[PDB]
Amino acid sequence: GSMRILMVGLDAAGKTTILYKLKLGEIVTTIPTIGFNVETVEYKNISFTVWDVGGLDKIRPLWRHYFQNTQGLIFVVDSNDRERVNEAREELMRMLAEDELRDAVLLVFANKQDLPNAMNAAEITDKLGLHSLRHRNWYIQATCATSGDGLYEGLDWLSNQLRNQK
Ligand SMILES: Nc1nc2c(ncn2[C@@H]2O[C@H](COP(=O)(O)OP(=O)(O)OP(=O)(O)O)[C@@H](O)[C@H]2O)c(=O)[nH]1
Ligand SMILES: [Mg+2]
Repeated sequence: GSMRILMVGLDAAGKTTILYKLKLGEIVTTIPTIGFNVETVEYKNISFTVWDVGGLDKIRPLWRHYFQNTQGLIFVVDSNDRERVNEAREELMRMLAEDELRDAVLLVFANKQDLPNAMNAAEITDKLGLHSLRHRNWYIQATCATSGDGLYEGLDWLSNQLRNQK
């Protein structure tokens, strides 16, 4: 068995970029993902099956098909997209309301930190209302997917949540 991780977030957030940076160590050219991409990533001797599911609004209903048995959620946010940060919050809270996910741990990637007007992790925390969450293991990590910055730190937390020993 591997650890089942669902990676979701609005379209353009950087999910597919993150998946292939994590898996392949390269920055891949993408198009908006119509279905899903999937790879198993090994980190510190723990294997994570990461489901990168398309975030275009039209296909957001399909996220629910991936909730079952999910152990960890990676919610990717475009930290430069102030106009849509409340929409990101709404989608996150709609997902967190699901009983199926009540035990899932939540890693938020505050992505695109390379952009000069990016909101930082503290700001994104406020905008997503993370501090109000109850009975939820959660962590927010500032990242730049293209440079790799912050990714392994996110994985450190996620691996620690899901593993029970060295
Ligand atoms: N500046 C900047 N751009 C990024 C970063 N991460 C991803 N991108 C760019 O953002 C755009 C969208 O990235 P994707 O990975 O396709 O986004 P997605 O979340 O998979 O989008 P959907 O497939 O629609 O769900 C691409 O042009 C990426 O190169 C980042 O850290 N900084
Ligand atoms: Mg994609």
